[PDB]
Amino acid sequence: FDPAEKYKMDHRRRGIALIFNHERFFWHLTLPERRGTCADRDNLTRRFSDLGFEVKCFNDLKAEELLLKIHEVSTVSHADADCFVCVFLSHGEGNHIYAYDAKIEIQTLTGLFKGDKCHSLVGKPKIFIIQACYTLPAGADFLMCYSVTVNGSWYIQDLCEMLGKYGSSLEFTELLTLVNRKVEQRVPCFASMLTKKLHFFPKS
Amino acid sequence: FDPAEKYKMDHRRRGIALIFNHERFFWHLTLPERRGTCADRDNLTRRFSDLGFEVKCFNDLKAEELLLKIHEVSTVSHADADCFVCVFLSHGEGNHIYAYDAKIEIQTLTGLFKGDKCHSLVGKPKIFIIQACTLPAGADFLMCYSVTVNGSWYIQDLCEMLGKYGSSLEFTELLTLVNRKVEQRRQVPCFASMLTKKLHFFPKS
Repeated sequence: FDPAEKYKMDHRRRGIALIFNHERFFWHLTLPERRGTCADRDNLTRRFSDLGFEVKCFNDLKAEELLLKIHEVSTVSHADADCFVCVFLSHGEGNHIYAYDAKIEIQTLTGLFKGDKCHSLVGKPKIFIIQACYTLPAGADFLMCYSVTVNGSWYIQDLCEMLGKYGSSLEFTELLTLVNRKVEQRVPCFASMLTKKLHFFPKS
Repeated sequence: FDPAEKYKMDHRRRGIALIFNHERFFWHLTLPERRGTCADRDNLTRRFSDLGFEVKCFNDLKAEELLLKIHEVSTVSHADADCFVCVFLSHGEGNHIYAYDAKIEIQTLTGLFKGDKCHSLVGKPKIFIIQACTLPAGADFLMCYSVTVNGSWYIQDLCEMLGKYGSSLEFTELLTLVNRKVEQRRQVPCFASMLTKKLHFFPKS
């Protein structure tokens, strides 16, 4: 029973990094524009591509479209993939994220990737990064990263900076730990249901 | 800016490990007895002593006594201590823990150790382990959630890991093993970290 066991990260593909980016909102929600979220979006796009991810961004989806998209991604095959990354950059009321027109419960989004529902991701890391102005990991191998101006937000800037230097070498949670320190110096948080060490060594 | 930076762990003392152990409850709460929580309590007592902690156990405190105790511990000096550990073994409705007679919000308990309120713990790890049938209060907080007569799976497996690897491994990687151990049983626990540095318990001088 090896205390230095790492997740298997030598599949054909790294996997998908889903980015839902929300800048403006339906007028009757009365939510302020999120200035520099697009900078965050692009920054995350660079960093994650560099780590081998197929990055798919969507901007300002309405609830229906977002659920369609995420449900779709939950149902393609991840059998030849290492892991899955999903990012939300929007407003958040409670355990909800905002789409363009309405709230969605985070649990209903994350639950799409639990084992009973997404077989090809079983025993692989499922990483959610949630940057929102609450929800425990959906199950085994889930990692939730919470953040708790025109050039981006502190959390995404510092996460991306760390991904840039250390992403290819460090264990991912120790890298988040650095992000905690970085941000604090200028507090964010991760919650882990991971079962092994996670690294993003460059692929063959 | 060193990515391998560890917390300073060479103070005079390791620190206190507070254990609030709850087995029976006031009748009108209608909460079932927690069988084998005493086993858990004793198991945690061994492991934490072995790691250099001054362990103080309290059994079935009523809300007033619990608050008094924890507020007291939050107000002694930790200046010559490495860190602080506090364990709750009780029932939990929401972000509440149960004392003997009532609920208490976990935030009001953790909040006592935030920097603005407990100066001698600033920049030191504050670890809460909650085993109950809330996000970290601030920097350097680590929350461990478990989410029969010989103990619970979570405490057994956490204690077994503390015993083998506690003196050696980085504490979060140790918790990760506990996630794997508990998962193997034929539930999935969790930790949430606001730690800023690597945490080790290496035997003290």
